[PDB]
Amino acid sequence: ARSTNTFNYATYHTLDEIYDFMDLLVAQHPELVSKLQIGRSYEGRPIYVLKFSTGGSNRPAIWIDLGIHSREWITQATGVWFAKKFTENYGQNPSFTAILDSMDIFLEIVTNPNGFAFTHSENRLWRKTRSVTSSSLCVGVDANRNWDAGFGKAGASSSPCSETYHGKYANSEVEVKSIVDFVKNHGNFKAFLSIHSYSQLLLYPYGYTTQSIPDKTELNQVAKSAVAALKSLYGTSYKYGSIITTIYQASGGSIDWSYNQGIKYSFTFELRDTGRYGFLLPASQIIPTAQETWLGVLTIMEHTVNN
Ligand SMILES: CC(C)[C@H](NC(=O)[C@H](Cc1ccccc1)NC(=O)OCc1ccccc1)P(=O)(O)O[C@@H](Cc1ccccc1)C(=O)O
Ligand SMILES: [Zn+2]
Repeated sequence: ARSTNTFNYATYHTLDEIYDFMDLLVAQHPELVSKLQIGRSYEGRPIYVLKFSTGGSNRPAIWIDLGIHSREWITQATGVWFAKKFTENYGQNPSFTAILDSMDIFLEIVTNPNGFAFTHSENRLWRKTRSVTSSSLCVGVDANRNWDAGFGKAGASSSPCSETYHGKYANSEVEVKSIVDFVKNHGNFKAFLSIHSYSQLLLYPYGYTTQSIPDKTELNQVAKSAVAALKSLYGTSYKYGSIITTIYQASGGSIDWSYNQGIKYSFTFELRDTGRYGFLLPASQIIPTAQETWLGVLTIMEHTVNN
């Protein structure tokens, strides 16, 4: 913590700790990474995105966000390891070097900071944002039911008290609108990855309809390859397939929106485990989870570079 080299990647961190880490990675790798503020949360916290870039102007780009659901702590812990990994492998890893020599990567480690801080202070199992519905005593909106793709349809709830409550209208949550404005404005995103836990699944569109996506054949083959690369390290098994078919029906999910904006490689990872620890995954599993997930993410980015 006097350098990202001495930061402890094998434990779970607080919001102050992860925000300070982003400042330190940018100070140590000024030619590769920068910190962008893309918005403010409902209670006033900055929403930051790390940009990894070799140069250029508006290059094709890859989006990755983690922590949209705050109790899924392995996802923010995996994102901190990804960020260091990126600065360790550029130059060393030949395909990763080749991706970053043609494209940029945007990494949002804490997509829901109010929920995150709330999981450290009052409820470890908090999922939603902290929007206050003054109609109810129930707080927050499920930010992964707030996107404008099948919004309001089966797979989300109209009660503010539901864990799956969609909000009063699409993009009502500022932490969803912040991504939406930034991605649309950028205009050159090629892949959109949103990481969750748990279940060990690789998911692609759609969640709000049983109809197949036009590109189902291609995405199924990328998912198949990505899941094989991941299992190569420690034998971890993943299942993959469309959201509605593989976990359950869900409307207003971010991957369905991005795919409908024309971003073809739209995938959600559900990380470890399959329920034995669930959201409370032991810290001794952070680095093995991050390492095998990298192999899965790298496979998809390779495919995106190549076509
Ligand atoms: C446990 C894991 C499946 C996470 N889900 C959750 O945390 C859910 C939320 C919920 C509550 C009530 C009713 C329905 C759903 N709650 C929950 O308790 O999960 C139980 C469960 C696990 C496995 C299978 C089936 C059910 P996750 O948030 O990662 O799942 C994604 C799936 C998804 C990804 C991408 C797009 C849409 C949906 C999501 O629900 O937003
Ligand atoms: Zn989730």
